[PDB]
Amino acid sequence: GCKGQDAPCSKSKDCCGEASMCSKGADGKKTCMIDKLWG
Repeated sequence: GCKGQDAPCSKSKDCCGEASMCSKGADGKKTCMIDKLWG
């Protein structure tokens, strides 16, 4: 399927949404950064 927001992923394709993108986190780890208009 596809992860959500702040979810740990490896590829942007993993992040769900219209044009979501997988990026880093804060403690080195990685997380998603969807653009859900709602939440």
